[PDB]
Amino acid sequence: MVLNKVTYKINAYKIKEEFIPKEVHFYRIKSRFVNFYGGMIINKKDKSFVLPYKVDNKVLKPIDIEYIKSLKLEYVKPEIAEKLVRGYLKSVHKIEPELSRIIKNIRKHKVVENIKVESYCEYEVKKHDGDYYLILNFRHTASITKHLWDFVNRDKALLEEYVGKKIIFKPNPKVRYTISLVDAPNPQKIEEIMSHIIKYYKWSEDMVKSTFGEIDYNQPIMYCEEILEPFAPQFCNLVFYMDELDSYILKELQSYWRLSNENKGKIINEIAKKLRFIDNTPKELEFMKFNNTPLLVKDVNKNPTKIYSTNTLFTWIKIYLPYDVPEIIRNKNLLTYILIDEEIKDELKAIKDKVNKMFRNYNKIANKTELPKFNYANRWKYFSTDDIRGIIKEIKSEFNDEICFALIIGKEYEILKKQLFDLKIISQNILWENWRKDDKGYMTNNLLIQIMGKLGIKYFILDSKTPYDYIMGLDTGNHRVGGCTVVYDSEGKIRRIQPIETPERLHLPYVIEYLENKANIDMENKNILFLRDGFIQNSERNDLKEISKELNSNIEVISIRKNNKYKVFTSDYRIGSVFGNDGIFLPHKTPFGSNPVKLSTWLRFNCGNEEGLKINESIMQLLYDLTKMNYSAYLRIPAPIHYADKFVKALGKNWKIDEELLKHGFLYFI
DNA sequence: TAGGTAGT
Ligand SMILES: [Mg+2]
Repeated sequence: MVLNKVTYKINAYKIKEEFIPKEVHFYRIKSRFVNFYGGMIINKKDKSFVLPYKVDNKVLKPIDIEYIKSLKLEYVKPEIAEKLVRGYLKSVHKIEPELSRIIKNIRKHKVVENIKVESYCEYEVKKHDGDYYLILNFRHTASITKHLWDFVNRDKALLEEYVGKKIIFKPNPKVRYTISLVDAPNPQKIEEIMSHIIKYYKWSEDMVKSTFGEIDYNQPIMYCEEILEPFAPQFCNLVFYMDELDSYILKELQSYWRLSNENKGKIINEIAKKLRFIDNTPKELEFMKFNNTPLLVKDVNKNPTKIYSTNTLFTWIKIYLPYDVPEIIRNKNLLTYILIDEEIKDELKAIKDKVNKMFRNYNKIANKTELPKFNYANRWKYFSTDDIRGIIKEIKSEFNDEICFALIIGKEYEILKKQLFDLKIISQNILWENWRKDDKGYMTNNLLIQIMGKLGIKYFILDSKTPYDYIMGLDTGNHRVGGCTVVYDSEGKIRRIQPIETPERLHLPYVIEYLENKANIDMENKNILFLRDGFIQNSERNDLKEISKELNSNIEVISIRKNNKYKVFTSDYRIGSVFGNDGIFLPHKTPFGSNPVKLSTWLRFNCGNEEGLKINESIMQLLYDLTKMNYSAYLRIPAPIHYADKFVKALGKNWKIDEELLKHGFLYFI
C-alpha cells in the first residue's frame, strides 16, 4: 500500500465561484467554428450551439440566431460544462490577453545573437467535485528579435519575398500566422492595430513606443492566411522550426527552456498567484505506482526466462536467445553491404575491427539460435554525405532479389535509408564519431536490438498475457492510403503492420471492416483494444454497435494524447492517476524534465452494447507494459501506437509498402 | 544518423 501510492501536485487550480457561470443558453443559426464567443457546437441542418451567457439581441459580429432553451451548468455534461467555463473565462473575462502580461513579467525574454525566446500560456478547464479547475501550463517560442519591417530594410518589394513564411504578432507569441498578401499603406489600419494592443492587450502608450519605436504610418498593410484582420510588419516577427536553428544557438538557448518538473512548478505557481480568477495552491492527486513487469527472452537451452530490462540483452562476456524468428529470415546467410563515408575512409582499419567484432560476437548467439547470419566478404563500399544519388546509382545496378541488409557508416540520413529499401535492402546507419567512443559497447548492444526489430525478429515478449486477443495501434493521415494499424498479440508481440486504403476520410468502423474483409485478420468472437490519438464522432457510435454485434467481438477504443496541458510536480516516474475522467500517464524518467500522456474516451462495444469505461489501474498497467516493448534501442507512448505514428510519417517520406515484410512485422521504416 | 526534451 505504502510502496504502491504517492501523492503529488498537478497543474490544476480551483476557479473562484465569482467566475463560474450558473446558467447556459442554447441557440441555433436561424439565418464555421464560432469559438470566439466561447460556445460548444452540435451540428444539424442549421448549426446548433450553447453559450455560457445570453445574447439579448439574437445577433452579433451579422449572424441572426434563434433561442432554444436555458439550463443550469450543473445539469450539462462535464465535458461540455468544462469547455463552457473556459469559453466564459476566454470571451467574457478575457483570461487570454491577461495571461500574456502575467507571463512576460514572470518569464522575461532570452536573447542569443539574432534570435529571441519568449514564453506563452496554455490553459484548459476541468470539473472534479462539482468545482472547476484551470490546467495552467506554459511553452516557448523563438523568433527573429528585429521586427519584419526593419528586417526587410523598410522595402516593400523585399517584404513581398516573405509571403508564405511564418510570423508572430509581437503581443501574441502563441499564434504563428502565415503571410499571404502585402498591399498599400493605410494610416487608419495602423491606428486600428495600435488601439488593439492598448484595448485588448492593455499595453501602455509608453510600452508601444518602447518596443516598436517611432511608428511608421507609411508602412505597408499585410494580410495573413489564418485570419481576416490587417497586419503591419513593424508589429510582426519571423518565426521558424526549432530544428532549423544553428546547433551553436540551440545549445545556448537550452538553459532557458530546460527546467525540472519541480522548478517548472514554481513558475506555474508564480503565474497562478497573479491570476485573480483561480486559487494559489496546486491540486494534490493520488497516483498509483506501476509494477515493473518482467520481459520474456529465451534461455541457452531455448526455455523462456525473465529479464527486467533490455540493457543486459546483449552483454555476452547471462546469455539470452530470441523468442521468435520469422519464417523467411530463419537460419539464412544474408547478403550484406558495409557503406562507409569517404571522409572517414582514412580510419577504415579501425572501422573494419569495430563491425567484425560486433558480427563475430553476434555469431556466438547466431549459431545455436536459428538467427540469420551476415555475409560481407568483399562488400565494403564508399559514399558521400553531400553526394546524394551516387551511392544508390551503383546500388540499383546490383542484382539483389532476396532480402538484404546494409550497415551505413557515416561522418554526420532518412533520405538514403528510403532509397536503399527500394531494392529490398534493410538498413541501419551509424555515425562513426559516436561508435568510435563506445564505452563498453553500449551502442553496439543497442544496434543489435534495432537491426533485429528491423528484421521482424521478436527477441523479447511480455511476462503477462493481456485479456485482449489484439492490441491495435491506429493512426490516420500518395499511395491511396489514409492510415494504418499495428496489431500486437496477447503477449505484446508484433503480428502485423497493416496499411489502410481510403474509399474520402478514414474512420474506425471502416478500419474494423477493412481489417476483416480486405486484410484477412480474424476479428470475430475476439477481444480487441484500439489505441488512437483522435476522437470518435457521435455519428460513428450507432455504426460501431452494429459491427460489434455482427462480429460478436468485444471492441474497445481509448484516446492516447501525447500533446496535452498536464504537468506533475515530481522527478518521479512509473506513476499514473485520474483527474476529470483523464488519465495522467507518466511512465518514463527524463534527465531534463518529463511530460505526462493524457488518456480519455475509453469506450466498449460488446456484441452490440455501447458502454463508457472509467480509466482503471488495469489499463494504465497494460499501457505501461507496452511502453517497454521498445525494439529501437523506455517509450513515452505504448509501442502499438508509437510504431503506427512512425509508419504514417514514413509514408509521407515516400517509403515502399513491402506487404510481405509488413505481414511478418518487420520495422524497416524506423 | 536512441530516447526524450487562427484576437489585428
Ligand atoms: Mg534507426
